[PDB]
Amino acid sequence: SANNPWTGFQIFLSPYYANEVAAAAKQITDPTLSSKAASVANIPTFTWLDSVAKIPDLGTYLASASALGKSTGTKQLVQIVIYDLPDRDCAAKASNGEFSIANNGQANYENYIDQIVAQIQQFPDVRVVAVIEPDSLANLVTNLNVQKCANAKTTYLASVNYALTNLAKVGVYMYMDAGHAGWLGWPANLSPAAQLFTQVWQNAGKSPFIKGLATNVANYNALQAASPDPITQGNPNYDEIHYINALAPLLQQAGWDATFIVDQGRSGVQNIRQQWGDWCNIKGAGFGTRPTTNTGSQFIDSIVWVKPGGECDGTSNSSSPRYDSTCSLPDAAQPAPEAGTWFQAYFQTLVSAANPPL
Repeated sequence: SANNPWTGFQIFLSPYYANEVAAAAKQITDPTLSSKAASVANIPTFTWLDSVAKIPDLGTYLASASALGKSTGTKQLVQIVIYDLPDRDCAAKASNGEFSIANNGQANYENYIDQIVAQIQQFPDVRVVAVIEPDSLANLVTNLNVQKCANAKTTYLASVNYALTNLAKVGVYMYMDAGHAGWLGWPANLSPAAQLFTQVWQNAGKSPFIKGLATNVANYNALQAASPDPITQGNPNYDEIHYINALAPLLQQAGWDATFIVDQGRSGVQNIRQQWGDWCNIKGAGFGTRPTTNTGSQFIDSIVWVKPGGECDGTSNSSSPRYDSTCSLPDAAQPAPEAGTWFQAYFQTLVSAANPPL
């Protein structure tokens, strides 16, 4: 499109991920690898607003970015993930979301959005890009047979709508999560997905700030695969570029010339999964293509690092109340700590296996 949110801006580098990386690099014993690990702190990532407790961090990042831009003559851009739906991750065996539909989820989520908007409103000289609710709308395409998802459908739609509608009022550039090629990229899922995303875009007023869709968030697919990963058998859309090339025209026909961003933060190593759906701490993952607007596709505004590699996807401990058995599969690195906490051994391999090399 004409307006790529990133062009002409300096991305704000998460100091938190930076602090996680710095603490991680000092523990890596090979000197060459330690220095490569430390440099990961210079690679832009998304900040996950996975709870209300993270909202003051957003405020600090906006204010810090504003000052850094004035100190360097740059216009700054802060990258966030909106990730706090009631009954979050409805098809998972476990979720870490603090809100539940049964306990005023809709009002509580609205208040979470209101608090985020109230921060963003105070810093109009900083640009914000938001990924909207990973692991949400995609479930409403393929997983309505999951009763928790069927029962969450109206809440997911209403809450995502509230986020889009109100973040647009403060000029946030938004990409709704749209799964990945092995989820919504199956040819038969493309039209149901397009119908859902376009209804969501319509309900939120077709705001020009709703730029399009984010794919491969927290996943491991190639953007452009040299050859299909065996997990993809049966799906001609075996990588993200095939998925995006197929989905984009369906959105265009609806009047939404949507563009895309693609997570590649853990995509450096292909052919590491037993089954395509295995998502938790996949063993042997490497850091992938660094964020760039040089994407190779008319439809793609940026390659991004949405999930911050090194932060765990979930515990392998079956005694945890947050345990999802996906995190104990033969292709999941174990033992693994609780979701979001630092997984040092996993980070060190992400560095060692980075492709392109760091």
